[PDB]
Amino acid sequence: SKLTVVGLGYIGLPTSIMFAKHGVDVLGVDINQQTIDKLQNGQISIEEPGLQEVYEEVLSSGKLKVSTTPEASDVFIIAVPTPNNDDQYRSCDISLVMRALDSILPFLKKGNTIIVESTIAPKTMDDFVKPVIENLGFTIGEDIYLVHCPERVLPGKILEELVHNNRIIGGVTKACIEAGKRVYRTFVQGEMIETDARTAEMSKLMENTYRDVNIALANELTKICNNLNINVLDVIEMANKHPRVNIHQPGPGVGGHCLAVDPYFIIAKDPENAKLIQTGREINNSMPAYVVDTTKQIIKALSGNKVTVFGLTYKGDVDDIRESPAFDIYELLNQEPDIEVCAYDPHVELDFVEHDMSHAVKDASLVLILSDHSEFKNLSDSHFDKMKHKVIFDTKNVVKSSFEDVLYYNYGNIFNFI
Amino acid sequence: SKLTVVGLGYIGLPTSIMFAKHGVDVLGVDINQQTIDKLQNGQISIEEPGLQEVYEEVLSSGKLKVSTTPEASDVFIIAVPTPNNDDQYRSCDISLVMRALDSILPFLKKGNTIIVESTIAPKTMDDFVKPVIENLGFTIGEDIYLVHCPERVLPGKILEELVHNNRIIGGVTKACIEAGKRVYRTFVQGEMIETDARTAEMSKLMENTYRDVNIALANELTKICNNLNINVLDVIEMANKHPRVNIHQPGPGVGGHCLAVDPNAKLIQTGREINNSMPAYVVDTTKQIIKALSGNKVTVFGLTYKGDVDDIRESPAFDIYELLNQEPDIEVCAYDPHVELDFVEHDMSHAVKDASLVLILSDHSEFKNLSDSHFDKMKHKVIFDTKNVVKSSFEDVLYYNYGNIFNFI
Ligand SMILES: NC(=O)c1ccc[n+]([C@@H]2O[C@H](COP(=O)([O-])OP(=O)(O)OC[C@H]3O[C@@H](n4cnc5c(N)ncnc54)[C@H](O)[C@@H]3O)[C@@H](O)[C@H]2O)c1
Ligand SMILES: NC(=O)c1ccc[n+]([C@@H]2O[C@H](COP(=O)([O-])OP(=O)(O)OC[C@H]3O[C@@H](n4cnc5c(N)ncnc54)[C@H](O)[C@@H]3O)[C@@H](O)[C@H]2O)c1
Ligand SMILES: O=C(O)c1cccc(C(=O)O)n1
Ligand SMILES: O=C(O)c1cccc(C(=O)O)n1
Ligand SMILES: O=C(O)c1cccc(C(=O)O)n1
Ligand SMILES: O=C(O)c1cccc(C(=O)O)n1
Ligand SMILES: O=C(O)c1cccc(C(=O)O)n1
Ligand SMILES: O=C(O)c1cccc(C(=O)O)n1
Ligand SMILES: [Eu+2]
Ligand SMILES: [Eu+2]
Repeated sequence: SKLTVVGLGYIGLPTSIMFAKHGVDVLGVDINQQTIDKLQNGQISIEEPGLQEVYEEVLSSGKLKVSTTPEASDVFIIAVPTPNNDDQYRSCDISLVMRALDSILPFLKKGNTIIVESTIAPKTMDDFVKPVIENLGFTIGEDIYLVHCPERVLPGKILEELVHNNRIIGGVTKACIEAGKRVYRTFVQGEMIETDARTAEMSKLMENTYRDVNIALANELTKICNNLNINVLDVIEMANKHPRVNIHQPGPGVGGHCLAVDPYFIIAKDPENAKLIQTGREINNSMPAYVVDTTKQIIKALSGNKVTVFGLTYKGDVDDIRESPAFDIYELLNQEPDIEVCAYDPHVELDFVEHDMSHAVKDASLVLILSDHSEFKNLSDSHFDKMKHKVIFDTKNVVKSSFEDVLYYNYGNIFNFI
Repeated sequence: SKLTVVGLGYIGLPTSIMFAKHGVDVLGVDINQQTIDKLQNGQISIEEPGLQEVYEEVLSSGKLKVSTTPEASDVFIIAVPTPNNDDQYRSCDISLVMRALDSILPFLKKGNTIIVESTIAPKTMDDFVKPVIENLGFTIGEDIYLVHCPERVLPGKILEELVHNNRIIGGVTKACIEAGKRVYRTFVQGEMIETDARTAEMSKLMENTYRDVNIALANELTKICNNLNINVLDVIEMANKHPRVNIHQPGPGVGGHCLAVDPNAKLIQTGREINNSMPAYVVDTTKQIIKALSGNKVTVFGLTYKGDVDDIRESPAFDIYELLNQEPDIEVCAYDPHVELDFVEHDMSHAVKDASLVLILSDHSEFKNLSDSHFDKMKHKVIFDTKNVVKSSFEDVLYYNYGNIFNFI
């Protein structure tokens, strides 16, 4: 009957709004007072079209109340962030999840369900959540239910995505699985995949890992192809004609998300068993410097120091500068003497970011494309008129419009310039 | 028209037979006299089902002649081996390809086509083959045509695949591509992908690389999952529900093949190192199963890399068998219906008679539907399936795979 959502960001706030929309009494919990003040003043703390309207209905119905403190509840959902650890492997930091678990503990009653929606390293539910709960007068699958249901939201379609997506319900016990289904049954029309907590954890991280290792492969191949005057993009397209070959696209590096590596067991106790993952991460981490070295060479062959960075985010059409290879390049270029850097991103609202394109491209020798923003797809020679040299090095292969005055380069043909 | 095929193995001999079957005058060239004597006596030097029959027709028609020496021809196809160098990568050795090229050079005439079917590192056609030919006065795309046409056939289906498989025609010039198409149009019904030589070389290296790195990922994940008491197979099936996630299947290793790089490539190297470590990982797991049980006898099921194929070359399954054979305190016995050898035991029942563990290393069709009746002679009815091939559910036999071996310990 009552649900507490701990963490009111991109995951937690729409989720709280969703259960409250279906008649559940929801208490939204966040440690950020600025967030709580915004919410208590009737405004959503996140940027999502149409959500403000839904929030207004739900706030007025008295179904969604907010606080900096948890309170007694039937269901608790942890949707706090899992920052990236300062380590090679890029392990998920479970510290905010454990801090959030400790806020919930004094309010725990028999029959309660704890759902962890945040990204967690494999064996977190079993080896970290379970011992803490069992330390209190509790038995998992009997007194309380422990579910890991990984939450992943599609921006622009968050609420629809929350209803129609297939969902993984990872219970510690078979009883926990049933408790998880009970919770989501409220609005989830999508399929509910039943499994244990460790399988749910491992699976989501394996998705991230397949993607990282494959991007590392593409990036490593780009370096090889550039050395041999081979077009990497044409060869990936060629090789992918094999039904079981799916080579990924290269880029300026990898950001956001964390991998299938627990900080302890497979780093501190058996690291040679995560050798491929480590190598993949090393290759992806080296791409900002590879882009910078390529930039330095373009700027050497041309008159000028001005490089205009286009995009400071990892994903396109997102305002997230957090753990961004595009920002890493900008900062390296800024640090670098003999290079005058100017960032352009329509999605990024920072002070230092140039808001106008024409002003940003003004007297620049090179336009550096580091994000695949929709705006960058349809760019004509008209946009680059103010440049000292009309040259583009696109690390994302986003520009789909052909030019004449402007010299356009990919990872596929950058070797032609040098 | 006349064609010379240099190197008469699994690639060259069927290719020789194929062009001659279509009316081309073919000279098969091989440096091995034993091979030439076998061929000249009327017998194929290679093991492939109905090939002997097609060889007999073609030899009698006078369309396929063999020799240890090349002779003047319109087309030359190099199908010699590219052995593994030593080398931390076990990179492709281009030496036999270059030697084959050197043996053809004195016979070269204006208008000739040189096709390299052998595995070659990117830029071989452009930086190694082209300079040698141009040194003779020949102009590529004008008086000599240079093509890389990587050949890849499935044993048992060799002649069928030569016709029906799609083909990459990698010409040094656009004229070279046209010359390559005229050669293969003789019998190729499959699609002919037109591209330049460097794209054909790189594309072949990228296919094997995507495959190896991904198998390495699956195998590395299996080691991680086993350490955390997580089922790897269930997790791959779970994760692969994502439309852009295609995690491969783990196994006992990969059928060894040279890396077509010129002797950073750090990821590629690591991937091959992980796959090479799988035979020892399987052996270490086997040693632990045999420790917990009474007995020394382990029955290997499958000695081939590919299921339902005579794939014993650089086979990980075969490598495990020999490691188990070498290992004292372990009595190994191999069972494979597809492989005929001096050590391949009496048809199943006698191979299991007092064994404490059945180790499945190949995904043969026969291994899918398997009753308890088959293992009725074993000292301990236990199965460790490194391929996840057994689909027939059974009682009294303890079935283990990569996903649950941590349960036995
Ligand atoms: N956004 C996604 O679709 C996405 C995708 C995959 C995984 N995830 C997982 O979910 C996590 C959170 O995602 P998000 O985008 O909503 O992050 P977010 O930063 O937008 O929101 C997190 C919120 O939780 C609050 N918070 C932090 N610690 C707290 C605590 N101890 N108690 C109560 N509130 C606390 C923060 O103040 C912030 O408002 C991610 O870090 C990841 O683990 C998110
Ligand atoms: N078998 C395949 O489908 C496969 C797959 C991918 C690539 N390849 C490439 O093709 C190569 C050959 O494959 P294979 O399986 O036919 O090898 P193979 O060993 O079966 O046949 C090679 C034959 O060439 C002969 N030979 C060696 N050097 C020669 C020379 N200098 N002049 C004339 N003849 C010579 C050898 O005596 C041998 O008979 C491989 O090493 C690899 O480069 C083969
Ligand atoms: O299935 C996906 O890849 C996915 C799903 C939701 C959000 C995102 C994302 O934000 O990248 N990605
Ligand atoms: O969590 C994700 O969004 C994810 C994981 C692997 C691949 C992809 C993808 O291709 O979008 N996305
Ligand atoms: O459409 C998507 O789901 C998407 C697109 C780009 C990146 C990702 C990702 O990283 O998950 N996901
Ligand atoms: O497309 C493939 O994977 C393939 C094609 C032909 C032969 C072989 C083989 O012999 O392994 N593999
Ligand atoms: O050479 C091959 O047989 C090959 C190369 C890449 C992928 C695959 C495959 O998925 O079978 N096979
Ligand atoms: O049927 C095939 O092509 C096949 C089967 C198993 C392995 C491979 C491979 O490694 O290419 N290819
Ligand atoms: Eu995605
Ligand atoms: Eu294959």
